Amino acid sequence: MTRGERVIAFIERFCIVPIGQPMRLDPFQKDFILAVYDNPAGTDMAILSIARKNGKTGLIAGILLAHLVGPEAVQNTQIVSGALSREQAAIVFNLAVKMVNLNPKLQEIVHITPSGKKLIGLPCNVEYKALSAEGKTTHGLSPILAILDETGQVRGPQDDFIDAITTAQGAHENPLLIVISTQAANDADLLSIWIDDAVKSKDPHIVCHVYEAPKDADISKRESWLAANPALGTFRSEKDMARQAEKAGRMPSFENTFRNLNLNQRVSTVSPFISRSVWELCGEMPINTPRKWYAGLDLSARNDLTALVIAGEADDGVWDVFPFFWTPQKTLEERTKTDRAPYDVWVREGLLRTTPGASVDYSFVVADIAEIIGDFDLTSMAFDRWRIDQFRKDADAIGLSLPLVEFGQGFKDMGPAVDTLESLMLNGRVRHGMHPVLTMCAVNAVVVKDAAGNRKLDKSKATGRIDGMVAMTMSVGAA
Ligand SMILES: [Br-]
Ligand SMILES: [Br-]
Ligand SMILES: [Br-]
Ligand SMILES: [Br-]
Ligand SMILES: [Br-]
Ligand SMILES: [Br-]
Ligand SMILES: [Br-]
Ligand SMILES: [Br-]
Ligand SMILES: [Br-]
Ligand SMILES: [Br-]
Ligand SMILES: [Br-]
Ligand SMILES: [Br-]
Ligand SMILES: [Br-]
Ligand SMILES: [Br-]
Ligand SMILES: [Br-]
Ligand SMILES: [Br-]
Ligand SMILES: [Br-]
Repeated sequence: MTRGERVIAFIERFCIVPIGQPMRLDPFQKDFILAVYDNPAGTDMAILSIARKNGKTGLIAGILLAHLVGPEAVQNTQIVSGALSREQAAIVFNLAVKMVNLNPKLQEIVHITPSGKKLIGLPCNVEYKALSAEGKTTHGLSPILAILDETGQVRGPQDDFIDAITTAQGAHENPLLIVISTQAANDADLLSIWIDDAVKSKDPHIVCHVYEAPKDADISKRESWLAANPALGTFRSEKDMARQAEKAGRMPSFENTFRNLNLNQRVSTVSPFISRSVWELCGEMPINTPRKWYAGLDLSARNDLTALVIAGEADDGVWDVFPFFWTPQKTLEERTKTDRAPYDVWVREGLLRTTPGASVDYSFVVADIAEIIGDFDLTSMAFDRWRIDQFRKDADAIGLSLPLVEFGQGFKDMGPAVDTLESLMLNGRVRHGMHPVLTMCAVNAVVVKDAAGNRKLDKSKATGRIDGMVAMTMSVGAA
């Protein structure tokens, strides 16, 4: 009998639905459990993505209890569930408590703490805590198992709460992270990045079962509903799906909610930024003649590739673009191989610049910029709105005054700048001199478009670096 088959057996033997009947897992739930636990390579992370109301809470509770007192229970450990809100943490906790108190065989080996959200599986001394990003940071945190609940609600590419849990698991040799969530609405959101990385890499240590209706599928058809709702008829009401599908049809402002929540689709779109052929048509060398010069600086990727772009409109219609790049010296040989880009050759050829260490040293970047801006009277320099004072202080510290203007890295501020840049490329109004590094960034660039029509470049969607294009977008955007 397999490890996964034991979890299933445990859930179906000891877990009772709250009403009355013993829990019977659907094939999609079983197949997910089998894939996680009977992975011969070992599973580090497991993602199951399904539409709303397909039995998430029950499955989370079942798996927790298998680890609390069932066949996965191991001595003196902690297990956690993590959600964004108190409410969500209570829902999972309350369902687990009800399961514990509906079966005397579970009831008789679990102690519940009279404050907080904490269960102890007594036989193996397993502590279970229900956590949320809302409310107090708990002191003792070191989970061998963490189930993240509805992580698709995270809007950034990062979240402090998720990272705290992730970091805490790092104390153990081979911990398990399980994510059960409806997809994020946007391709740039944390869960979308996790799913995409798993799907593109086919990493043997990652399981990723995603149930979604295809993009072009008819929202009123049952086969579209089944594709996103694998529990259609058992846990998920088909009557309710039919009502929500009709509402989506009659209310266009509800369609995106229906698509995300009930068809498990992302509502954003993704495409390449530019073809090499179109890019190459703007590759005549740039000139430096007096004008309003605008700068865009992207230092964000401190371990990979930093970029400054100075650009400005000539007396003809055309924009001349001068890019400068910084990269860490220690990790140059490693990254050349990792990224499959000739960074070594470019540094040697004076087209890429280094900073000592594994990180990009701000001190060395501002020193070069001072030499660079000797040839440019800048009107503005666009920079991350959240890190502008820290860079302004470090620039001022070396005697270098820069006309810094705040520039958002999200969809609202990038949207118009991407549209402007695209429009200039399309009518041949750029001279970039086929700079190899910028060209690499252009060709790697992917653009995510949100539901409101705002476009931005995505470093996670792209294979290889794109940081020159972010700086070029900001540079254009600053006018
Ligand atoms: Br089975
Ligand atoms: Br819902
Ligand atoms: Br749900
Ligand atoms: Br066992
Ligand atoms: Br355990
Ligand atoms: Br509840
Ligand atoms: Br909580
Ligand atoms: Br916490
Ligand atoms: Br939820
Ligand atoms: Br990959
Ligand atoms: Br339902
Ligand atoms: Br798409
Ligand atoms: Br200046
Ligand atoms: Br200045
Ligand atoms: Br923004
Ligand atoms: Br334009
Ligand atoms: Br969106």
